[PDB]
Amino acid sequence: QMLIGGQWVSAQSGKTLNVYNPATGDILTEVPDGDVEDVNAAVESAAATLRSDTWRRMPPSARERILLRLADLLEVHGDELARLETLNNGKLLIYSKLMEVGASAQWLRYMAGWATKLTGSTLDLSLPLPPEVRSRASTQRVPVGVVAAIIPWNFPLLMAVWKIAPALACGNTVVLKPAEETPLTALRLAELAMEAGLPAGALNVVTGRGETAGDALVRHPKVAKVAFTGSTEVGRIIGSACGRSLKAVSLELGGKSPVIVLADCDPQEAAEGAAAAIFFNHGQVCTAGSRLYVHESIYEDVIQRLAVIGESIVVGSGLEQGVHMGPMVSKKHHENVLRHIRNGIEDGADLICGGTEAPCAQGFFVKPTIFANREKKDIRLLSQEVFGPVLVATPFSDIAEVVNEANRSVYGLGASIWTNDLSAALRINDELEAGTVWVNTHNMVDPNLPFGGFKDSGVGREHGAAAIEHYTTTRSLVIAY
Amino acid sequence: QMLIGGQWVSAQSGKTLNVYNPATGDILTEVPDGDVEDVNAAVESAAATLRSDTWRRMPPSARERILLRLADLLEVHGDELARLETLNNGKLLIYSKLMEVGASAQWLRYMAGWATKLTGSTLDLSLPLPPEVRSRASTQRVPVGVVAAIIPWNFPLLMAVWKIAPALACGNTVVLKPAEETPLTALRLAELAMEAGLPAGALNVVTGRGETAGDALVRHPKVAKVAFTGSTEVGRIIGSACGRSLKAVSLELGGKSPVIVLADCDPQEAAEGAAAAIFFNHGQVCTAGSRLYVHESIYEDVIQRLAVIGESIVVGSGLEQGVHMGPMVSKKHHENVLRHIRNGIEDGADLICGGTEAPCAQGFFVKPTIFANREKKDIRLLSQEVFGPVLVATPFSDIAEVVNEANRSVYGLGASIWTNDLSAALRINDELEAGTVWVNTHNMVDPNLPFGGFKDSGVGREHGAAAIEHYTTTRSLVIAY
Amino acid sequence: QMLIGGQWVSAQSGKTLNVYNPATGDILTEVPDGDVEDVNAAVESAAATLRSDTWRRMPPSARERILLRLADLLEVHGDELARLETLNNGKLLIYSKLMEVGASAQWLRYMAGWATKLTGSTLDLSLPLPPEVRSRASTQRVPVGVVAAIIPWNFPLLMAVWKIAPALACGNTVVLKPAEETPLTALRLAELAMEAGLPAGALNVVTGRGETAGDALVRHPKVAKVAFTGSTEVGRIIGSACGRSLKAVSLELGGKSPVIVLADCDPQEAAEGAAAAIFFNHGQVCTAGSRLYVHESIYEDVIQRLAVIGESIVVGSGLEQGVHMGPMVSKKHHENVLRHIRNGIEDGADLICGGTEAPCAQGFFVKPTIFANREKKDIRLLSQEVFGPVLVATPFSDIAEVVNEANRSVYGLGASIWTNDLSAALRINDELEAGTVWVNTHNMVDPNLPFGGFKDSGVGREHGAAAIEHYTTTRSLVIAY
Amino acid sequence: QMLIGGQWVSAQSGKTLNVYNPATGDILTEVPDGDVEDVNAAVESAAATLRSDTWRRMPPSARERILLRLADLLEVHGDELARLETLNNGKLLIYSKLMEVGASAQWLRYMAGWATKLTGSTLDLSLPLPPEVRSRASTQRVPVGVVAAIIPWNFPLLMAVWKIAPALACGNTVVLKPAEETPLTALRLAELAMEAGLPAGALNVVTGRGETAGDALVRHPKVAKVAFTGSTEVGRIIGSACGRSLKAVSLELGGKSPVIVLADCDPQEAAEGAAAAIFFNHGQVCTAGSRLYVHESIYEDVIQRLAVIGESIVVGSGLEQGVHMGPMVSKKHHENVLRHIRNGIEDGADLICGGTEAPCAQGFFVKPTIFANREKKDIRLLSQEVFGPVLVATPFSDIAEVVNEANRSVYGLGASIWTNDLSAALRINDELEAGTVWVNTHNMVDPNLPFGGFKDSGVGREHGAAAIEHYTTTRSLVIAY
Repeated sequence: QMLIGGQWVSAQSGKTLNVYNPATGDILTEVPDGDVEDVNAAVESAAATLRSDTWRRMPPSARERILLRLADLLEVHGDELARLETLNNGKLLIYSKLMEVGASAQWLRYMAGWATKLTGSTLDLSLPLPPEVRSRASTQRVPVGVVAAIIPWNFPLLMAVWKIAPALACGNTVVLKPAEETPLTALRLAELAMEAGLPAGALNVVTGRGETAGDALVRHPKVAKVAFTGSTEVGRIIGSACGRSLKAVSLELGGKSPVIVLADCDPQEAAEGAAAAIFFNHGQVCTAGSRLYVHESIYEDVIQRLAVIGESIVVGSGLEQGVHMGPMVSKKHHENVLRHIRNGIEDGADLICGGTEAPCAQGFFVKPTIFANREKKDIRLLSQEVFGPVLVATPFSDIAEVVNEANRSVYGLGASIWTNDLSAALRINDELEAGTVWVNTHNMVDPNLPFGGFKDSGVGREHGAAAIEHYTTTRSLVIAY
Repeated sequence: QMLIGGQWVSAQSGKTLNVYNPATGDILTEVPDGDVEDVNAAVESAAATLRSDTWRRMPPSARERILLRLADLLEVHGDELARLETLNNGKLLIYSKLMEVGASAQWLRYMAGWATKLTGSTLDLSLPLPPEVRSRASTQRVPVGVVAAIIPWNFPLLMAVWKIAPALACGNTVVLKPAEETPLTALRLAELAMEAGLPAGALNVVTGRGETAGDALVRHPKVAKVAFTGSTEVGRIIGSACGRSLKAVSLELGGKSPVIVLADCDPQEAAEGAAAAIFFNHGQVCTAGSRLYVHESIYEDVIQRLAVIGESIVVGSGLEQGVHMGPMVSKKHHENVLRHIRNGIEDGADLICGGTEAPCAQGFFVKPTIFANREKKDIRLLSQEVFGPVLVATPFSDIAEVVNEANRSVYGLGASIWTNDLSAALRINDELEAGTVWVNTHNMVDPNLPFGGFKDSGVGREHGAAAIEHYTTTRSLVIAY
Repeated sequence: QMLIGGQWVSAQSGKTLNVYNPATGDILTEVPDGDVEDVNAAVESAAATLRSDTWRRMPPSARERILLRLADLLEVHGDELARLETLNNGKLLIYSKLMEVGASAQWLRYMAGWATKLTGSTLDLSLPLPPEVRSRASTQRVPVGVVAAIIPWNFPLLMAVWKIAPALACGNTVVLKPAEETPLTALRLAELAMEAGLPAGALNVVTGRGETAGDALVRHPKVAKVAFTGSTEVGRIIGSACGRSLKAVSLELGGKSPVIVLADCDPQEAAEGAAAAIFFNHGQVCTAGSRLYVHESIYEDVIQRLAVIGESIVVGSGLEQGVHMGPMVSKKHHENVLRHIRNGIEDGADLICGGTEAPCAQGFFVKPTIFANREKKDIRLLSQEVFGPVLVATPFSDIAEVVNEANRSVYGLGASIWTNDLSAALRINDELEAGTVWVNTHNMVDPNLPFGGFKDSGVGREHGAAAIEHYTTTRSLVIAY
Repeated sequence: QMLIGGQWVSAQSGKTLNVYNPATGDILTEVPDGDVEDVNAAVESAAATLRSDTWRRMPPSARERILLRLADLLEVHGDELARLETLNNGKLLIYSKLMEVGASAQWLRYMAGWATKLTGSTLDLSLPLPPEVRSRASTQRVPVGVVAAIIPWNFPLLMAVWKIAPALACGNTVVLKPAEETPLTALRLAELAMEAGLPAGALNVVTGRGETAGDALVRHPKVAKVAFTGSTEVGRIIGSACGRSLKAVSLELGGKSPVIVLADCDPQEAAEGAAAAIFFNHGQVCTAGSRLYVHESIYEDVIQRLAVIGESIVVGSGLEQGVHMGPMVSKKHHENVLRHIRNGIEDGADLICGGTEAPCAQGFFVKPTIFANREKKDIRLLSQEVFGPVLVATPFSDIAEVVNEANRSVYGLGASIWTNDLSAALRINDELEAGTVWVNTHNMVDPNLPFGGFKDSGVGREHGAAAIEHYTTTRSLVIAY
């Protein structure tokens, strides 16, 4: 049932839709197939509550304490939420416990401490009013309003914290739509939010097929900001709509993160580096390093080792022991990931590791695949975001060459340099058109580190002290006395 | 003639268009009627130069010195730029010297100051990586790219500074389009920019009819941000376009600023207050206080005085002595302002001052007009932005009612409260949905005060420390060592 | 016992000293009478631990968690800590629960959230190295070192959490000395700190007579900062010592807060206002408003009411029901407070309420006393901090003279204006030489509000974002490549 | 003469003292030998003016414009001020023009832009007053008061700007005492300050022997902050005095900056690196890298080259062509520098370059001297700040040993690492106890980079955004409405 107004409610049509277990591939359950009737209640309920005095004028340590008490309840309820994720998403249970239950609790805490530290400024001003007059001028940080939150399916619990945590800190209320392939952990989130002391209406969860629930949410006259993450294309649709609506928009869209191994870097470290950069969360990560660039000198050395690493990954259920990777989240994405593997074989790249052969009997499983692009043929899997465990590994002679190739992308979100060369590392980072460069790591995210991309990877920044500016605004006040 | 690449250049079609003096309704001159050929060159020239190592890697006190030198040349060339404005815009010469030549120079200085003070952060990190592996994280403030700047016709020199000053501080380059009713002062601006040491291509000025030059600028794949101010409608067009383009957008659109006189406020100090709130810049100001709300008790007292004040305004040429108000900027706006005066007489409001008759023989002149909305009827001089010297003055009994009326607008840009009452003043400001409240003043703008509106008045904030956050972005860097 | 290194330890001399109960003035218990042997162990133990990798390089959400769990354990152990305070300090039990157990938990939470948000900057640089020589420059927020914390006896739990909470957030370790009249609640604090996960040595508590334990702490070569609050005189001893030592110093010394009632303010509200301003905490508060200034017009009206209010205060034990005020903390302070009452009767002021007679049979009890200084004599009780429930109430004609009188003090910590006059209120605040003005309140302290005084009331600010800058410092880093 | 109140004034005793040319040992001129009569006038004059409404309530772009117009007059009067320095200080004329006239103008500009951007905060609050009562709480950045500025003799114009520029930006007034070996450029500074529009009394310059003028300045009851730089000893004296006075103190004392050459760094770059690190400003620089540490492998290679470099430095007058180094500033410092060279020969170090013989016939000239400490003896030329062109060069085997040696100093002001190893460089910087590490450079100072040292090198930070926290403070304001 969904949550709207403190109330577990079904869809007004009494229509419904199936969620699956991606390992076996069967129905796990049902959830409500909501439409524009039920986005509306939910958005009118948050606007009710944003104006309520009990939320608007809630002292600031009380809103810090709600977010504190729920991080305390994600961790107290954390075996159950972790089995839940693994069930719905396919993800390895230990990673559900650590990176979804546990990183989620960490983001709450962090953002909960902002609730109490939200400041404007106190200003000088050369006006200049008549004499015998004086003036005092300030800005006042205030909330943005009702937040439309649309979450992607790769990290359902977390990617929902990543929006609600910072919106609630600010004094915004939210209407949250989880992906249709994964709604269960946000439903639990919402009811633990209320156990922690969050007033009815402050966090509503609407469920449904993306085509319609989504659209209704975006095009609502009482929605003040839209925080989307997903397909970079649908992000354009949201953009257009939000801009003629004059509403604030947060957009985290696609990536084709490159990873760059310089001459002096150790081959065992580089190939262990690359594997972690792209087989983490089955490659289902905006920032996954799907383009590997290794220097001419150690190129083969590196890709040899790397195929040993990927050959030895065991694919299986997320609750089984001995398993390193799990499945894709849906059967449409499984089919899309396999079509890209397949265009890659036809485009003349070298399959060193992987293919399209099903690792299991049931489920949306893909084998971890590596393509070697020796001969620098721009197959265009160098352009395609896959969002699955697929790597293309190309070589390079100069550093100027690799930099150019890294920035021959339409996306620009992340990147890695692997090196103990200060000059180079820092001067590659100088020239990369990437919004979050890592050096001798990849995929590292923190509640205090802002995140966003350049180009076609979105508009805006996500965490840290960037959150606060994007979930707050100011009003000015100038008093002549 | 227009500027593109350090070069005074005509339009490629050779086509041209007339600018006028609004006082003696005559051609003043001609300027280029540019099209999508010449937005193109200009936008490819700024992108050439933004990538320029000269500009990208210009030390930060060198970019501070260009903006300082040119505030020093706005003031050294300031009789000429002030005659220019008055000629093209209609504005009173002393106000050209003070509020266009002199406030601009002040803006430059101020923003030139933040050139040198643009910072990112240095951050903790709870990651984590293996033991014996330590990390450093930071963000780095960087420029947004090529700036599309579209300027309104009410304050041609200043409104242009308001954008170029903060974009250039940041390391952005700009392509500036002035209104078609007023291009001359931005042309002079551009050539003084180069006398001050600004490299060719850093500030291009394209001219033309808004319908086409504008559109080309907005829809250019190499334009990184769009800073528009004008009709709130056209802003919606820009919004849509910018959001499907994934580009940052600055929008300062309409208003209908209310001004509120409480019971205890002196009555002549209120009427002198209101007159300044709406006859400043012949009411041609986004924030002009076009709705007057006075308490029941002193309502008549106040509007009596106020009509004495407006009756005694002398309308004339901007270079003549004895003149208090000048003209409208164009004949289309003159005609629109007169149509609103006229709907107001038919909608049953009381003309206590002003009207539809022409004060002068030549020119786009309007008499300052006051309508009394005794009876508290929702005619339509209340929901329509006039942008001319027209006031509707309504009464009110409670403070809750006036607040409600102030926020029965589709815009929330500014507002005034007039009072010695701390509680009330501060608790009105609490409840107003206005982005910049003044108390015992109106229309006060600083370089250090952020400015923006709520609702239909735009997206984003403009000055102060809000300008750096809107003309910069960050890239993250995390080094594992 | 006292805490040093995770260890409950007695003094090396075996010497000991009595703590008492201010309400029945008998021994409550004994605690260590530590000397320079046992300041030394304790300060060598914090320096051991500050250099500890575990503590220095503790991830930043782990240090946030410790402070969060221990706010969670002040509140879980909160009836016991509240009985403890009331026992040792004399304070009313409800206030112990609310303003010592409960404000302390609030301060933890708040500062615990800064643990994770401590940032430096990332900077531009006009240098200027050779060409082809690019550089990146940052500052890095780091901890100050070992903190010597000396706490006053009026709010033992809280005043301790005022210092340890912000030092531990920062990554500083601390050596805490509580007053000798009140050590028990900081001893409990220290052991709950360890139950919450604080490593041994991070918070040591040394106990003893102020003369010697104190001095040893201040003059220790390994103490990096000194945070003192108490007698403004002893503060100058600490000053001298700290400055020849080249150590950072926090000093919160004396006050003589004035409170100002303007003509228009309501008499019942003003006198209820003043009573709360000076009978809160039995007047044992740096910021207590011990000077009352009321306008000529309503002066008598106000002081009449006020004596009704103070006459009706019931003085008694802190655990008894029906009691509004409790005792002084020690018998030396009781005797000093009574000597000032007595000086005041001889100096010719009018006792309108209270006096020198003992309300109770046992204990350090004082009656709440009001002196009417009609005639405006420099009855030099207007220059003496009492720190007890004693008020002098003087009248005034012009606002310029009240402002003069407010700033005829050697202190400048706090002040109140009572009025509903915007111009006057803001403008008085303009001219007051006070570090924290309140308007229509007094004695209001937040975790987010900085606190400090001017003149003889100290050096430095205490809370908010002022804490972080006083408990951190920066190192710069400039890399040429 | 001296400046006090806009007035060029002689000392009250009529007593006077000689200033010298350091190249040709001769009187250059005379200046006032002021005493406690004339510190007093000067400090009573700044306090007159700080309270001045003209200065206190000077709009903030007017104070920005004074500092702007005087950077513009440092550069317009810049051949003369540069001949002046060279005359009085001994410094090479081109460096007078570039690093004293020109860096000084840069510092003005930079700090002048912070005049305009000085902000407090606007805060939330968990109070919690009754219900029905709302509150608004802010801090307000204000100036510290009268500034006692004592300047060192190595960079007379600049070191003076370093203080006055940031104090005046803030709204502080200053009383400036230049060294007694160099007063002329601050006298010119002061009169150009007034040509730029600085009101009389805002910058007074008192002159005299350090023993007495200094003391009077420090111990003045109306001096609010003391900004000293010089002997670390005298800094202790100031410390003690300032702390019993309860006044803010800025102290930039001594350094023994180490410089560290790792195995992989190029020998000619390292030795060119070290020479610049210690023969810049004739070694008369707090941060001069007077300890050289080179790895075992390339140690000899490096010191060979380095002696070629120092052997080829030509010592001479600052206005002569072909000269690379000039003289010491006084004959007492010349004699002290030569005594340290001489203890170094007796302590058994290897003179590879330079010595004790006089390069010239007249003047305070020293030859650039390098001592090789093979054998790693604590000769203690490493424990003594020379402030002259003297280097000790020691070798080292592991990186842990060099780090230990770098932090076997009583001062930790600056340091250099030379390498192209990212791990090591970052890490070395991790473990150094130095307040400003450089990598592949040394001696680099910006207006935007904070500067200060650890240990015995002082208290506080100097530039950037650290200035504006040290030259401002806040007052809090909480309004209950």
